[PDB]
Amino acid sequence: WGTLQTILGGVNKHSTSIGKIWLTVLFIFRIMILVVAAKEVWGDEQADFVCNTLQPGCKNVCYDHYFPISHIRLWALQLIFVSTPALLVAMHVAYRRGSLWWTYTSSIFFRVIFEAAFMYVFYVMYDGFSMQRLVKCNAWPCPNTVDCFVSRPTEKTVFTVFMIAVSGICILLNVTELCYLLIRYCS
Amino acid sequence: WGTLQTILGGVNKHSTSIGKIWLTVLFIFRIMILVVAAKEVWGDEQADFVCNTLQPGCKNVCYDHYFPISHIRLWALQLIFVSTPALLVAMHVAYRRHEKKRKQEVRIEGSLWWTYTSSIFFRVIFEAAFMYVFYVMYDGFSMQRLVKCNAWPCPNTVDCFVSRPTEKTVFTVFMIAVSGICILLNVTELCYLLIRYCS
Repeated sequence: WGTLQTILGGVNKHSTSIGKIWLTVLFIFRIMILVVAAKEVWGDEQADFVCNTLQPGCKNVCYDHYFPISHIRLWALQLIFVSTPALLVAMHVAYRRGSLWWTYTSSIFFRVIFEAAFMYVFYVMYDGFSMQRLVKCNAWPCPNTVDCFVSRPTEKTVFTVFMIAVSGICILLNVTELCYLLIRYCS
Repeated sequence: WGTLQTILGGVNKHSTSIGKIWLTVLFIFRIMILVVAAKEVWGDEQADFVCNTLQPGCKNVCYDHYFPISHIRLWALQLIFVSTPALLVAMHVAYRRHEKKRKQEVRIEGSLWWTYTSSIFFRVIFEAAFMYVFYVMYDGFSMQRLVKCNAWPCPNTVDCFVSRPTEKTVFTVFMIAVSGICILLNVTELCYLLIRYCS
């Protein structure tokens, strides 16, 4: 998109001190990582999924059972969910240019909730942050238990720790922006 | 076997008028057909059993379901079963003849009645039992080109194709027809004896 400078710049103008630091983390360390490096790592997620079996359809059900949602698809959804509250406030500030307190605090509160929900979903669904080389599968029509092997498990572990750590930082930065605002009014 | 002439000749001597006809039909038109022709018709029965499927093990269980006992193996068992009552009596005839000489048309006089009559009666029952098994197990005497199979692990119903069904049908009809002829010949020998003693 050739208008990225305009929309990012528009958010940049209508932002506080920390809010400008938060924007550089979301765009440079999260959007670019998901676009230039991570999206190609997951290219052959199912094509290079190898199962030690002769059963037709066993590979399809086993990959589906262990990867109900791809990692890169989860991060694409999370990025969009933590992007609407910031832009909606930014558009409202532009329209205003009082009531801004109840929107700016709400957007920060919503972003923290969204970021913690996705991180929780990542942990519970994928039983940790480490991808295993071998998955044992016993769903129909696979006979007994079938051994299957994941494509690039180590590459995916490095990029998932990187994304989780950055999201953890975004939680901390949004907490301080609440602490800065909380002491102004109710303290 | 090199002693076939010996045993066939020995059985031939110790037999009645009709019983010698029964020997030719048994050996020429049942044993020779089974050995010379029939056995190699069934040689590739499972090798070219073809099933339209990708499921491992489906071919194994579908062939087993539809051919629990092979036709030629069924005929081999039947031939052995209907040969012993004839050979045992023929051996007993030699012993009876041995006793008289130690003191060539076979005639039944004394205890030979209850052995010969039983041997004829057993061979009729053995042949009918095998003919009944052939009909019941294979739902008739015609092999089908296509069999539909749904035993585990085959998914839903699988189409499978038999090797040389027409040639197998031709030899099945031939073996059953000859077996029925042997039954008719055996019943006549019962009729010949049944009017001598009890009539």
